[PDB]
Amino acid sequence: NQIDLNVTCRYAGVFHVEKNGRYSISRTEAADLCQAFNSTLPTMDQMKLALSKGFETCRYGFIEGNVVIPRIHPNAICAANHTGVYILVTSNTSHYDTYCFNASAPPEEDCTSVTDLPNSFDGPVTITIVNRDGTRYSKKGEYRTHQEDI
Ligand SMILES: Cc1cccc(N)c1N
Repeated sequence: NQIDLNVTCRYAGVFHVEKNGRYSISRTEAADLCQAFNSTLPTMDQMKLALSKGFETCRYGFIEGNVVIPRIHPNAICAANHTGVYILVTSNTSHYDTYCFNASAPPEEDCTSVTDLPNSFDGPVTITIVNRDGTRYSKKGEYRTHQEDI
């Protein structure tokens, strides 16, 4: 009973989380996941400031109200070569990654490891935070509050 959470550097507090390295987070699970990181889903204004500080990914993820990919460099296989905060308009499907915003993060780029899920609650799941440099932090707990997500 295990969940891996792949996390990025923070840029102005905003980071990206992938569950088990595949698109697999529902909108409800996204909110619970950010809450476990003592974070919230970013607003579009928070995401645009993060973008300005160097944040980009090649993955769709929830923010408050939309699913987006932040892009700095045009790449043909990421967001159809767009730059800026690219907003997903048309999809059949409901599961993506998530973005999260932690107000206590440094103001610009923070590429130190993420070390904890401070607001996870008691539970049976081994949850592992996986940083891009491979550093891992694990704890037993739970973060999902909706049955439909378990
Ligand atoms: C694939 C992957 C593994 C660990 C951390 C991150 N950010 C990513 N994208």
